[PDB]
Amino acid sequence: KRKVVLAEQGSFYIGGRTVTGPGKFDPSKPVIPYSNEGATFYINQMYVNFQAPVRPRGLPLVFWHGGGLTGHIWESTPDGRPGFQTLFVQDRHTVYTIDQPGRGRGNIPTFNGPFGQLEEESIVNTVTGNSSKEGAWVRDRLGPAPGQFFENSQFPRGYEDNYFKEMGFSPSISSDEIVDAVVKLVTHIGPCVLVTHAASGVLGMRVATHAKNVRGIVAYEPATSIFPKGKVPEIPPLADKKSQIFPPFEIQESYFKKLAKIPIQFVFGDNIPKNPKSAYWFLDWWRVTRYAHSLSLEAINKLGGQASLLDLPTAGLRGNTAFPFTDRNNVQVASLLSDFLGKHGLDQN
Amino acid sequence: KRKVVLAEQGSFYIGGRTVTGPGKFDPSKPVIPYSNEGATFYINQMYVNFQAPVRPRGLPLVFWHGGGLTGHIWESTPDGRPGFQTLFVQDRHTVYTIDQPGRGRGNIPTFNGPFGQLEEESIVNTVTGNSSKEGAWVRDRLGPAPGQFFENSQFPRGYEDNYFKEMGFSPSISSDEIVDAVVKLVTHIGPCVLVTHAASGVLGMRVATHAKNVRGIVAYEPATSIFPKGKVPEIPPLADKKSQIFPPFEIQESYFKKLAKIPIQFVFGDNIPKNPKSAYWFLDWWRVTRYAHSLSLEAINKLGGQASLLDLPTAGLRGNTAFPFTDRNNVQVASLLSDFLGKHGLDQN
Ligand SMILES: COC(=O)c1ccccc1CS(=O)(=O)NC(=O)Nc1nc(OC)cc(OC)n1
Ligand SMILES: COC(=O)c1ccccc1CS(=O)(=O)NC(=O)Nc1nc(OC)cc(OC)n1
Repeated sequence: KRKVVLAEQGSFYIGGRTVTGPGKFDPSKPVIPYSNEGATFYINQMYVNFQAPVRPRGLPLVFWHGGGLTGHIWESTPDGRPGFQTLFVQDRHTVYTIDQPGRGRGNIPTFNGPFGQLEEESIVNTVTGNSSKEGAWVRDRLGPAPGQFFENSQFPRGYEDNYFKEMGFSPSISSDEIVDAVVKLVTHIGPCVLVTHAASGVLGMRVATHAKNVRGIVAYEPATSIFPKGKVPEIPPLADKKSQIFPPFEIQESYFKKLAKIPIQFVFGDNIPKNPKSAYWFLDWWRVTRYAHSLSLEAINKLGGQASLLDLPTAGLRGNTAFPFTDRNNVQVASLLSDFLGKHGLDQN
Repeated sequence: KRKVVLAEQGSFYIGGRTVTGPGKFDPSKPVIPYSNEGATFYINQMYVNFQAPVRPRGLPLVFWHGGGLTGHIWESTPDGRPGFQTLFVQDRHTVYTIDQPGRGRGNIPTFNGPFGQLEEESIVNTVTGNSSKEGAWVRDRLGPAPGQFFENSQFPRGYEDNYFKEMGFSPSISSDEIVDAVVKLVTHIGPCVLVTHAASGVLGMRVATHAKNVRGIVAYEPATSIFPKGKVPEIPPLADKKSQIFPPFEIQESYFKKLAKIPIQFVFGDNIPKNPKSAYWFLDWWRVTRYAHSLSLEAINKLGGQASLLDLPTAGLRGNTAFPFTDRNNVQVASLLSDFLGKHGLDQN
């Protein structure tokens, strides 16, 4: 179950740009304390890990963590069971896992001065935002309130601390530059499949419209829907009659139609309510967000696409959280990903 | 050369604490934008990756990156050659690599507000520091000035972008909390060997004084010297007759004497001058820092220890930078680490 045979493995940095401070660098002057004087800084580069099996079969997979996460979530579950990285190397795919710009081993662009500030220029905001444990508990649908689990939950109970410890803030790097890094990676890899999650869902869709090497997308519980510009459907507010879901991302129709040329699957876990739930904001948020994604997939299909929505309970998997790939049944979730890859020949050479 | 067979691999979080915001969390209220209200935040936890060979022998190795770095530097070289992780799994050791608190996949403690501030409390400083490409070039002795290489250089020339992209800032987490996280990892692992680098040199020495499971230390180009409290020898200023090296860390002699109970090796690369070099600040800095370390090792040996200094040129390896384990001859550098492990019985069951 745990053994892994790698023809090769490693990591590298890709993407990003440079910014420079004022003045010149004099090697005779004290280098420490570090100074912006004469400085070149590499910023917004992304970290990439790869593991290649012996005799790979089919396209490499690029696993793209959700918001505030890192490639760790594809390596192991919080209770230490194998993650999708191991599972799909065993399934004979070369596997890439990334830490996007601003997360984990990706760059956090800060310098000598207030966070994110290079002299008078603000590269990212000094004021940060970050979810609490409580916010993440309900966002991920462990249960309706912090410390409470749904009866059917597939969460690895007892490993809560390990789970929340993987989560953190993201600096205000432009989403354009995050997409740019992954487009450059896709150019480097060749034909591949993007496997996204939550906040990276919309980013992966954007990458596909810029990179024909993306031959398929599987998105686990994507957080932001995408529509052709000017063509966002009517989407209701939340049950509290004042909140809304994340504003849908709009792209030019000519780019949106590129999503119709590849197989795309959105995967949702359990315990998303069918009816308005004003008492549980993030449960109600998921209800309307999943609805919006269903309309997004229909728009892709009306343009000739191959887009589908997989509710895991309809496949007989009950209780999954918003991280199905680290839940107790993640081997069965991986089986369904293998099925999708096989259906579209993405597991053949 | 690149093939690797793993009995198991994965990653996990360990260490850290929690801090809390005021008030109570209400799941019916909008969870986004994120708020400190009723918040629990997990801070200062550390990321740990492991790869175990089939039929391990000897003690697991814990590779601990230098300042502003991550476990990446043990995975691959900037030009994509295998790092010590792969080399020592092939050498049949279980290999742990860490991203320490504040670096990479370790936690960066920040919240909703100015960087590092939780309401009125400063958890880490809002003002950051970070080396430039230019400062790192001379710090790591690629050459005497940015753009220049020493004649004998083992640096992977042409891969400067990859190399400097792996580097970044560290928030002002207390070193005590970084040491604490690794003490907990060492407690979890059992008897093990610490392999440190630059900034983690002094931190690994401290870990060993709190953790009898550390059975050996190899430190690559450590940045801060350590002495018993009140017994810091006279150390000269730098050639500019105004700068000093890093203030030596002082610990109680009852803890310092624990360093005499295990084999300890400091490894230095090439192009550290023998004579004062006022034109090249960081070259002179290394001259005096290496001298201070030589006095540190002597103090350990005067307490009955087995502490040695290995200059790679004396072993016939020329041109190494301050990252010998990612230089072009890093296989030969690894051979010398294997020799150390073998001599001291750390490669035996
Ligand atoms: C696993 O975590 C996620 O990636 C996730 C999952 C479910 C719902 C939302 C998210 C992303 S987040 O919770 O981190 N959102 C966030 O920080 N604020 C925020 N607010 C917006 O409203 C205008 C728009 C926006 O676009 C990404 N992000
Ligand atoms: C690979 O990089 C390193 O770890 C390294 C290598 C050689 C020299 C120094 C370092 C650490 S650092 O350069 O990042 N130092 C730093 O930010 N300032 C700073 N100043 C101090 O005394 C004034 C004390 C102090 O050690 C805790 N660090």
